[PDB]
Amino acid sequence: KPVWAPHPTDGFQVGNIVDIGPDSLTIEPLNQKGKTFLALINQVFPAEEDSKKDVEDNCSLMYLNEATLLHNIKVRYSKDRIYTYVANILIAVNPYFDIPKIYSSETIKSYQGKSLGTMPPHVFAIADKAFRDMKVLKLSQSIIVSGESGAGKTENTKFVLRYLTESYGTGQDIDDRIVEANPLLEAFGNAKTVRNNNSSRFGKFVEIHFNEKSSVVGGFVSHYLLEKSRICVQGKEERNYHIFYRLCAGASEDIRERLHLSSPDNFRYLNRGCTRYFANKETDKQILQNRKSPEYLKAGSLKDPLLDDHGDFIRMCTAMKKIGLDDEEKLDLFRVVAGVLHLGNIDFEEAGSTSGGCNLKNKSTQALEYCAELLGLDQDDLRVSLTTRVMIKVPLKVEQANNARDALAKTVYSHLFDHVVNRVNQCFPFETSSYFIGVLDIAGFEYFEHNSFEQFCINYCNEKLQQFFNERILKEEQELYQKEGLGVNEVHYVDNQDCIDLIEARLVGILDILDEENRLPQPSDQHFTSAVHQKHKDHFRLSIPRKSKLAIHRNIRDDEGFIIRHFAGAVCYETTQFVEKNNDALHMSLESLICESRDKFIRELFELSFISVGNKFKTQLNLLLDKLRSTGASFIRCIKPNLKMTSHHFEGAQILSQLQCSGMVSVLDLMQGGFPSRASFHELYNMYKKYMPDKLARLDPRLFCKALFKALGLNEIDYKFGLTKVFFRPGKFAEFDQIMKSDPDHLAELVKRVNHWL
Ligand SMILES: Nc1ncnc2c1ncn2[C@@H]1O[C@H](COP(=O)(O)OP(=O)(O)O)[C@@H](O)[C@H]1O
Ligand SMILES: [Mg+2]
Repeated sequence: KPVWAPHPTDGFQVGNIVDIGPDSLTIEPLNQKGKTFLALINQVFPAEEDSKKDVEDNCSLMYLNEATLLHNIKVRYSKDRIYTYVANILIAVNPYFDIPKIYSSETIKSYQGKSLGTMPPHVFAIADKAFRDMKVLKLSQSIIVSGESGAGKTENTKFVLRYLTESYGTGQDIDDRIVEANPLLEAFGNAKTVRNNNSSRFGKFVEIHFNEKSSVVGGFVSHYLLEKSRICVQGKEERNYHIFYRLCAGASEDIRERLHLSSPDNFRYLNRGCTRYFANKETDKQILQNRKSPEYLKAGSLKDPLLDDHGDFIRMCTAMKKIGLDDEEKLDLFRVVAGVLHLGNIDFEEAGSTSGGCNLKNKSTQALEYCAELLGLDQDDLRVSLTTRVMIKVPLKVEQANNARDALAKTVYSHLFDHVVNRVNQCFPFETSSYFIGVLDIAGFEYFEHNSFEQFCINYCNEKLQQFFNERILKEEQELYQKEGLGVNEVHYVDNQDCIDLIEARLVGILDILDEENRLPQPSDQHFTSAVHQKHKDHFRLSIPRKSKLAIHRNIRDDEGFIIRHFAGAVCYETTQFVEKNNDALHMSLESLICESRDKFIRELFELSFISVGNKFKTQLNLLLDKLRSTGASFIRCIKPNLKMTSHHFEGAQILSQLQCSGMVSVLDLMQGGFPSRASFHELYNMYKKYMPDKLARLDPRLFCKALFKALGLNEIDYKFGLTKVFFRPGKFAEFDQIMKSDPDHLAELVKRVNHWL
């Protein structure tokens, strides 16, 4: 018989055991005879007999192991079937292309009210089960989309939101408003990175709120830590926020004239990264030459199946129009973006023998004049504010004034993003709700050749939502089966709590130590990294940069960084700028300048000075987890198929790692013997009690239940009685749902089914 043995690029490979050794097992690869390779007994797994067949729920496999899970997903993906279940947990593999019809209004309809497994695996099925559960259990529900940057969490978040609003959303205006919020938030909070062209530089929790009649009454979006660094500088293969690029590419000649824009290369805050636009043959025609940078003219447009800076400019303006933003609201946003750009251009030169600190360069006068009109400020008030920091006024050197000009741009932009999120929430408000369905789209786990505070926070976040997973799915589920007395085989796992204890320990964790450094008279990123390593050498999720597998990082000094061996893989961090990046506060000179601005819109944005970024984020996430622990949790596991952003290119070994890190290999072991559907046999009996005859009344609840299942052709293997509740095996969700249907015409109809059974 043929088995699954390891392969370096495919993850696994087919062949049969030809010989047994003390340490290992000699395997001969299938297709070609004679040639052999050796693999360990533990590294060898049984395969399915039918290699061509695919299953919708991995729990239906003959052999439930990491090699059979990978193969099922692989086959499904080749046939363009990106969704697969592991009981009620959905695995989504990024197609990197538009699969026709699978997100159509026809498909949306086909999924409505259908039980899990009575339709193919789909995000819609996860969204509908979460709606059924809300309506039935009278308990608010949470949808958690996980995966690394490029996995497909943002697209899947959007798919679910489109399903819910189209399905259970009135038919009125509010329904589409929740949908048109994402392209607006993506304009300001999404940017081209190397892992993803449409990367989410912020985390979000979108709640769809319902009344007791289970009809949408509005929504609420929560946002988490928009990347401030990206506003000023980027790397040649990455860009600033999409808004800058859509505006430069698609603005009417009047807007270009009014905002004083030109090709991205003229702007400091853009020209360090990519100055190329997302376009095709058609759209590249629609962008005027006075917007095209030399890089664009020499190398061409950036290619993307979904992104298009021109087509997305009109599409965002149309989203603003559909959510109630008038032409004034629109321009005010544009003036701030433009103001931020011109602000960036402002350059300084050493004064020495005049003021002491520095002045503004002679060719920075245009930038200053333009920046002032857009931000409703006096040019000199601005000129003073950037060159002299009062602390009794004090002058600033060239480097210090550069830091000042960037700090103000960052705050101004962030405040515009907080305004957009707010204005978005204002387009779908409500006085009160009963239950909600919230979708969690964090910023996915990322790492590059150079990793600072940004990555440390994004990954600390990814750590937290993975801790919620271990809790809900493995710790609590096994605890239930145990408390009820089912004797399901215990599954031990690689817990990610130690990593979190390392970061957020009150007074002695990385975050509270970093805070202490900011609070010192002369802070240091070197002194910071020292105290981190000195408290107290030992910890499994921490190592000095020279201990990295990648050559690149082995040149980093002990005090210059640290590696964090995360759940999703190890990431070496360069601790430079950590202290600075941990200060959310803005000097009061710049704070007062922008607050006392002759422009209402700018004033309205703004409603030792130190504010911890890290601990503000700890607080933010801890509120979210409380919100999350109160709801019923549903999980979507997005998988990135390759690192080349291509379709029909399944990297086996790469996906296998993702299946292992997400703990889906662990879940698969527990679902092999777990019962995902369950109900109290007394509450179930009491629900039917009003319509059952004396004969059925005299019987103990367990016996009526046993008879009702034995009427709906269930099997002794399918269900199992606990101490208080009845439990149901995977692939029996359809059955479980009808058994649980609280509708009196169904309940009484089922008593008749039972009566004839005897
Ligand atoms: N289900 C999908 N269907 C089509 N394209 C997808 C899908 N999921 C992801 N993509 C592609 O991958 C890109 C990035 O996916 P995204 O949703 O932004 O992932 P994440 O937020 O997890 O990094 C999208 O712009 C799109 O081109
Ligand atoms: Mg995203």
